Amino acid sequence: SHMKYSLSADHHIFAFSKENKPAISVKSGDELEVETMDCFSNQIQSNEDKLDEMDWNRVNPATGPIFVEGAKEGDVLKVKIKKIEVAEKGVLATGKGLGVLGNLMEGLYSKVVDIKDGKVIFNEKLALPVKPMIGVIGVAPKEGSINCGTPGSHGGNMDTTLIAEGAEVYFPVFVEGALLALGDLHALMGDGEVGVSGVEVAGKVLLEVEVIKGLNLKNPVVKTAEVTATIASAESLDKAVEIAVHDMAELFKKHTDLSTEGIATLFSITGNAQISQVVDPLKTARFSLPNWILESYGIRF
Amino acid sequence: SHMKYSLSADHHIFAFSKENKPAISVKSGDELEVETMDCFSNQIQSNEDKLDEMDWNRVNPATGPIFVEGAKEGDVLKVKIKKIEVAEKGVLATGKGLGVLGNLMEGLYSKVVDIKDGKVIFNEKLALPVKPMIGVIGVAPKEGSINCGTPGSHGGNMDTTLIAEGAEVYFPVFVEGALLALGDLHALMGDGEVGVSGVEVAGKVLLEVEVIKGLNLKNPVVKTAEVTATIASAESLDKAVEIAVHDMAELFKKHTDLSTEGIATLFSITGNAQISQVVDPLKTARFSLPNWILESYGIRF
Ligand SMILES: [Ca+2]
Ligand SMILES: [Ca+2]
Ligand SMILES: [Ca+2]
Ligand SMILES: [Zn+2]
Ligand SMILES: [Zn+2]
Repeated sequence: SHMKYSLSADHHIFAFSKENKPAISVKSGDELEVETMDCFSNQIQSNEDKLDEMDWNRVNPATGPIFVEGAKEGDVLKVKIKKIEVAEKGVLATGKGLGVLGNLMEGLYSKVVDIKDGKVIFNEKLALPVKPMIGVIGVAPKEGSINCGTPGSHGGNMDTTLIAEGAEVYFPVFVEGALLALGDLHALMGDGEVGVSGVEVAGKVLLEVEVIKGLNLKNPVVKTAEVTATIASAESLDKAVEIAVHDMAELFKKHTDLSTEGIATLFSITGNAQISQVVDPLKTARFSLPNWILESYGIRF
Repeated sequence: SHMKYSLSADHHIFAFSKENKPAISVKSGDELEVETMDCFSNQIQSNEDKLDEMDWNRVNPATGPIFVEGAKEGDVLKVKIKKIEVAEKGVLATGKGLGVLGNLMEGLYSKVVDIKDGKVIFNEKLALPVKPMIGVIGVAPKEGSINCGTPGSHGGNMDTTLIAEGAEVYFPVFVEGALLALGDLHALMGDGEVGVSGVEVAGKVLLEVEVIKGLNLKNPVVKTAEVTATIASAESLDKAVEIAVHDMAELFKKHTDLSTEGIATLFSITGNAQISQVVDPLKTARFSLPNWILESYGIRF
C-alpha cells in the first residue's frame, strides 16, 4: 500500500487506551503527515500573562489514534520517522518540585523562546541548533488506560532523543490495529530532561507505518542510521537499565548463536547504557549497540 | 616545574587512604609516565588453567600514590591524560551474579583476548577498535580508607569512558599533597560496563598534574575536547544522576548570574545525563555540557 493522509491535531487523545476509537484507518506501508499540539496544547504562547495556570488536564495531547490494518496483538508496528518540522517558537518550563533541581526553586516558570534560522535563542548569548525529536509516541497497551505522560511497554512519554528524523521505532502491538498516537515534539532536549521540559513546540511529523509479523518485542526499540537501542521504563533508572539490557540480551539469545557469556562481555564493551529522561513518574533508559554488530550477528528487524 | 618522572607498577595501593605513604613527590606542572597492572594484578595471563580463583584482595591495584607539592585540602588537582598505552593482551570477565545479566549465567567466565593492529580481537568474527581509558583514578579521601573498587567524591573506580587521552580530570583535594593513584586500564568498555568488566589490560599512562587554587569542587569533573561533565557515585543511578546535576548547577550558580530556572531549563535542553557504570559497589553517572556553553559564561577551571 502506498497512500498518504494528513491527520490534523484536532484528532487527539490524552491517555493511551484500547478504548479510544481510531481517528483514521490506514494500511501497512501508508504514510501520514501528523500535526501535533505542543505538550501544553498551545496554551502558553502569549509569553506574557501566559502563566502555567493552564487547564493541566490538557497536557500531552497525542494526535491519533491511528488504526493500522493487519496489526494484531503480538505483531510489531514499525514507524519510520521521515520528517519533523517544528514551529517558529517554543516554551521552556520548570519550577518548585519539577525535575532534578525542583528542590532549589519556588513557584512555576515558563519562558517562550524564538526559534530562528534553525537555532533556539535561549538568551542573548546562546543560539542552540535544533535537534527535533518526538517525546510521546506509542500504541495502546493491552489493558486499562495510561495517561500520555506515563511511558510503558507500549511507548508513550519516553522523551528519548534518538526518536528523531531518520529513526525507526518498533513497538510491540497489544491490540488490533495497534492504535498509534504521537505528540510532545521538542525542538531541542538533552538526555535526562532534568529541568522537566525540552523546548516544547507544535509541529508536523511525516512518518510511515508498517506491520511486522515475525517478531516478538517486550518493549520499544529505536533504530537510527548508526545504533539500535532497546528502551525501557521503570520506577528507578536502575531497574529501567536492567530491563533494557535484558531485552537486548534476549534479542541476542533468539536471533544469534552467541553464548550468554559472549553476550554479556560483548555488551560490556560495545554497548552503552544511556538515559532518556529522569523526571516523569516512571524513568526511561535505553541500551544501545552499533548497527554493524547486530548485522554481523544476523539480527534484522 | 617541568620535570618528567616514570613511576613503576611496583608502587601501588589497594585502597585510597590518607595513610598510604607517597611513592614519589612531584610539583605542579610535572609529568609522569605511570605503569599499571590490570584490575587483576595481572593474575590471568592465559586461559585454560588461569580462571577466577586468584588472590582477590589483589584486585584493582592502583599505581601511586603521587604526592603533589602545593596541593592543599580544598584545592583542586587537575590531571591531564596525554597518552594511554595498553598491553597486547587483555581479559574479559563475567559470570553468575556479575553485572546486569548476572542472573542469567552459572559459574565464572574469563576470556583472554589478543589486542593487535589497534583492535580487540573479541573472536574470530569480530575485531573492535581500541578506545583506551582509565577505570580507577583518584586522590585520598578526607578520612576513612576506601577500597580501590569503590568510587566516591575522591574518584576511585568510576569506570568512566570519558577518561582517555585528550581529557582532563579535576579532583577535589581532601589531604595535603592530594595523593593521586591510577590503574584499571581498559582497552575498550561501553558505558554502564554491564557484563561487569572492560577489556582489562595493563599499560602505561602519560599524565601531567596541576594544583588549582580558588576552585571549590565536591566531586570530580572530566573535561574532554568537546564536553565537560560532573561525575558522581551513589547506591543508585537515580541518586548518582541527581548529585551530578546538582554539582553542575552549583558550578553555574557560583560562576554565573544565571537564575536557577535559567540553569534548570538550560540543563534540560543542552545537558546530557549519562551513565558510567552500573555494576560496581556504587553506580557512577555523569552530567555533561558542551564546552562552548561553559565557555560563553566564562566558566574555566
Ligand atoms: Ca514528555
Ligand atoms: Ca573498574
Ligand atoms: Ca551567581
Ligand atoms: Zn515535552
Ligand atoms: Zn576494569
